[PDB]
Amino acid sequence: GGPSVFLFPPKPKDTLMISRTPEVTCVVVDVSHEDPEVKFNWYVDGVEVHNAKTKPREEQYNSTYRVVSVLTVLHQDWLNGKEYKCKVSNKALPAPIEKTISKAKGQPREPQVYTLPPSRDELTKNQVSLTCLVKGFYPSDIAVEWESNGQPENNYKTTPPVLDSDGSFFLYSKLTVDKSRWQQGNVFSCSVMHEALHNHYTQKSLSLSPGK
Amino acid sequence: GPSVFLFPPKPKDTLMISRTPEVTCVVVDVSHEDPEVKFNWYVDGVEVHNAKTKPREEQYNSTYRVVSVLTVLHQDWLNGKEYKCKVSNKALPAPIEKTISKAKGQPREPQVYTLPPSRDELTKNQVSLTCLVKGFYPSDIAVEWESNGQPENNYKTTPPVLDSDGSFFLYSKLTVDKSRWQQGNVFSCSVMHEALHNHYTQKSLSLSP
Ligand SMILES: *[C@@H]1O[C@H](CO)[C@@H](O[C@@H]2O[C@H](CO)[C@@H](O[C@H]3O[C@H](CO[C@H]4O[C@H](CO)[C@@H](O)[C@H](O)[C@@H]4O[C@@H]4O[C@H](CO)[C@@H](O[C@@H]5O[C@H](CO)[C@H](O)[C@H](O)[C@H]5O)[C@H](O)[C@H]4NC(C)=O)[C@@H](O)[C@H](O[C@H]4O[C@H](CO)[C@@H](O)[C@H](O)[C@@H]4O[C@@H]4O[C@H](CO)[C@@H](O)[C@H](O)[C@H]4NC(C)=O)[C@@H]3O)[C@H](O)[C@H]2NC(C)=O)[C@H](O)[C@H]1NC(C)=O
Ligand SMILES: *[C@@H]1O[C@H](CO)[C@@H](O[C@@H]2O[C@H](CO)[C@@H](O[C@H]3O[C@H](CO[C@H]4O[C@H](CO)[C@@H](O)[C@H](O)[C@@H]4O[C@@H]4O[C@H](CO)[C@@H](O[C@@H]5O[C@H](CO)[C@H](O)[C@H](O)[C@H]5O)[C@H](O)[C@H]4NC(C)=O)[C@@H](O)[C@H](O[C@H]4O[C@H](CO)[C@@H](O)[C@H](O)[C@@H]4O[C@@H]4O[C@H](CO)[C@@H](O)[C@H](O)[C@H]4NC(C)=O)[C@@H]3O)[C@H](O)[C@H]2NC(C)=O)[C@H](O)[C@H]1NC(C)=O
Repeated sequence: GGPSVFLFPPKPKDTLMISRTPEVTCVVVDVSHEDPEVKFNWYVDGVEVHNAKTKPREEQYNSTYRVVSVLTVLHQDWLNGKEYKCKVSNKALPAPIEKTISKAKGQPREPQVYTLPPSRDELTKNQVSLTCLVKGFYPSDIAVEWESNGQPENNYKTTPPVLDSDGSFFLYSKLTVDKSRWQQGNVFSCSVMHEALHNHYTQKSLSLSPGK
Repeated sequence: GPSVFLFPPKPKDTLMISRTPEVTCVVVDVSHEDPEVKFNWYVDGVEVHNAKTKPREEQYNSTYRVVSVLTVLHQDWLNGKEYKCKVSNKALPAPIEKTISKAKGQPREPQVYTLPPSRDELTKNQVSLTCLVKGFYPSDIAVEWESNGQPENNYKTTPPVLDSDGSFFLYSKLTVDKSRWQQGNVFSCSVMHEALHNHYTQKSLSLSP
């Protein structure tokens, strides 16, 4: 029966930018009225820390309690693969639940970023597919965005990372634009940001340039 | 009850008359003290049991992993029919529920575009051939690559993503020693989907000057 705990890593973007603030979030659900008290203990690489901001108990519609705890994580700590452990106690369980999260273990590998123009058979349609291929990155955490003329193209989709045959990861992003917008010869760019990239950021762009 | 799981057939099994599509009922966390599990199967309500309840198996922890399997008609599954697996275990409360069927809605036909590696990838000893498959519904799909009617092995295919029109897409990526691409060898993306004339289309890709 009883309470369950879930531990959530930061957003890859948060991790990779000095500006942003990465957080690790430990959430408890199914906390009865009979024993509503929950204690959190946090550990970084096995050693307790006490800077974690813990929200007041929010009652839920199944009459079950739910309490969140948020540890602010130093960027470089995450990127050096520090281990974050949430330890949850409730007088409703034999032993206090433990969860541990980190960046995945391995050597980082740098993203290769290629753009692919739409297929020839695709010109016949009203909308076109602009492809962004990102291969050979590790670990899998990553963000992918499209823009044109300094402004975000918000009509794209990105697949999850996929475990390649050589242990690394690949993925694809597909921006769909009104075919006319490609005709005009616009410039479209696929911004990618990952730990193994210089400045944690690269961008490549694409357009139609026939003749040579 | 201990966790119970229903599973569809694979896209491919369901798309060729020759194959044998099966629905699966994996029952986890069955314990030594009370195991003698019943399974019963119903399609669109009705009693059937042409199902073969696989002989048991244990696992890593103190737990058994047990399974049943039922063979299925290609049309029945393509026609939406629900498949339910009631799983009688008198260790805990009552019968168990799990329905599954195919996703509902007008099957849409996949568009298939082969893309070639970018110039930039050409300064490497292996290249990437891209196969875009978009606009398809439902997401049950199967993708393969080949050359000279012999099958290419070094490719991986991404899962399908909900595109913004409620259709799906995916990409499949074939990896070849850049020497082969030079030759001009033809490479084939083969997509199998219910909304396809004959459940199969194939697009070709080669070095065009
Ligand atoms: C009573 O009512 C309440 C609520 O109404 C019920 O609570 C629910 O209980 C469920 C358990 O039965 C919970 O389980 C699922 O939860 C997670 C997914 O939770 C996230 O996503 C859902 C939407 O899908 C959201 O609703 C949640 O709020 C969670 O959202 C994320 O929250 C994070 C922190 O808030 C967000 O982080 C942000 O990002 C910032 C970046 O810096 C910053 O860090 C902050 O973190 C924050 O800003 C994050 O972005 C949110 N994401 C989204 C998309 O919104 C799900 O993972 C669980 O699945 C796991 O566990 C099951 C087992 O139960 C596994 O089968 C499953 O596959 C997976 O576990 C896998 O296996 C192992 C070990 O288990 C792991 O090591 C693997 O990694 C793991 N993953 C795999 C295999 O893929 C689970 O299904 C549900 O969250 C609860 N809801 C709420 C609101 O809390 C309660 O159950 C009810 N009880 C009853 C009896 O009725
Ligand atoms: C002791 O150790 C053992 C061994 O480790 C533990 O066993 C584990 O038991 C778990 C029960 O808790 C199992 O559940 C998890 O996994 C299922 C998915 O199952 C597949 O996934 C993994 C691969 O990652 C495999 O290990 C499994 O075996 C399953 O493999 C697929 O199953 C089929 C087998 O028949 C294959 O297809 C068949 O193939 C045939 C030919 O080969 C033929 O073609 C057939 O036609 C075809 O069917 C298929 O190919 C297999 N392989 C792959 C790679 O796919 C997962 O669904 C569970 O999570 C879901 O449900 C939980 C509820 O507990 C939710 O929390 C969670 O969110 C999640 O989704 C939600 O579930 C609800 C239902 O509750 C749905 O209605 C919702 O829609 C859904 N949400 C959303 C948003 O969609 C769960 O994660 C697990 O399989 C076992 N693990 C292992 C390693 O074996 C055991 O736990 C241990 N015991 C104890 C006490 O600790």
